Amino acid sequence: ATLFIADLHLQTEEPAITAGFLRFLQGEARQADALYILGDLFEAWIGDDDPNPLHQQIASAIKAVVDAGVPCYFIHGNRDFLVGQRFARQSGMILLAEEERLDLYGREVLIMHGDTLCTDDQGYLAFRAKVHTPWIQRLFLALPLFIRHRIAARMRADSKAEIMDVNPQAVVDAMERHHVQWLIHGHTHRPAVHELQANGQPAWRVVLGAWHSEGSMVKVTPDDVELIHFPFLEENLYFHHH
Ligand SMILES: CN(c1ccccc1C(=O)N1CCc2cc(S(=O)(=O)N3CCN(c4cc(C(F)(F)F)cc(Cl)n4)CC3)ccc21)S(C)(=O)=O
Ligand SMILES: [Mn+2]
Ligand SMILES: [Mn+2]
Repeated sequence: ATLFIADLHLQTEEPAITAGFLRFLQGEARQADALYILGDLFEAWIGDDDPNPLHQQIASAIKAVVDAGVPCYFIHGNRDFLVGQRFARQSGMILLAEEERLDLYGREVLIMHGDTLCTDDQGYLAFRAKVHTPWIQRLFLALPLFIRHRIAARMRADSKAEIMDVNPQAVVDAMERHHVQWLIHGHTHRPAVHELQANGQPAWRVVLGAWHSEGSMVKVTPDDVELIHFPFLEENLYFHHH
């Protein structure tokens, strides 16, 4: 089976999500043919030179899955678009493009974070265009770490002071551009399986969940497609009247 996750939004103030992700990497992921992380692995990223210990702890844990023989792949989210090749090397992950077409047991599947499908959020798309401009990334990454941390903290506060869903036509256009009947994405935090029509045939759009209270993954096998919700930790059973 091939596994997909997204929207973990890891951060040091949420240690329970980190613990659930480490348990996932130590168990379930080790049996996978491959693991794909479709963006928003981290709540924020200001560059690969950041000494945040959470970054090394996560890199080591992913690298152990890779060393155990499970290739791991990453598509950027809107939160963590600055993840680069230094972190790819540290973690053993392979960085992928904004859109990729995969062969999953004979089934053609498009994968992306999903924010580029949210063409009705013009203000998000304006932000995205700015922070994906190469000279703007190069300028930001040149700034001292402590300045970058101050900028990011301020920008997060400003944003906090509701993620828009995908545009249906943008979904059809992406699935027809790639001539696929299957699409897996995250970003909208609305886990679902949607049936639509693309390329003159039934088509499906599978959406991952955010890791709020529990984890979410999509498991693709040669036989089926599974959207799975599971607890972060091993909830031990323990023991009413008639
Ligand atoms: C869907 N969302 C959004 C909706 C509408 C608009 C935006 C978002 C969104 O995605 N936002 C907004 C807040 C924010 C902070 C981070 S960050 O903290 O990781 N970090 C990244 C690197 N970064 C700079 C800064 C600059 C410069 F200074 F030049 F401006 C350039 C460069 Cl190249 N990177 C500093 C901030 C990442 C993403 C987001 S929402 C609700 O927020 O989830
Ligand atoms: Mn997200
Ligand atoms: Mn997102």
